[PDB]
Amino acid sequence: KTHVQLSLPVLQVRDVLVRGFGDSVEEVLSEARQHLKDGTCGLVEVEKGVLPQLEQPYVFIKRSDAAPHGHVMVELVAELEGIQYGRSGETLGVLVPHVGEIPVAYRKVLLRK
Repeated sequence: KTHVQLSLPVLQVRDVLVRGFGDSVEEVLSEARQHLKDGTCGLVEVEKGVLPQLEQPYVFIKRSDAAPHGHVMVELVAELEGIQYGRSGETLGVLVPHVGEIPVAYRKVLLRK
């Protein structure tokens, strides 16, 4: 399938134990996609002071369309030193590995895979 329905656990930034997916734009996009497939991916909602608490490169989920079965269509965009790899709509949040942190909420998304 080109798209996969996922429910992403929303994590508080200060709970997150692994604050990024790796060390290159290509690696973080690769790792984020693997974790999304394996159900081991969390979402941190971006506010003032969140991103500097996470590791670059960042992986964002961004709205790709204006929401089948409640699931917002999203795609992945990475960022490193203020340059983004991809082009898409509004940020729903930043992806991080999920290693058992307790979520505050779930974000239903339809991921272009």
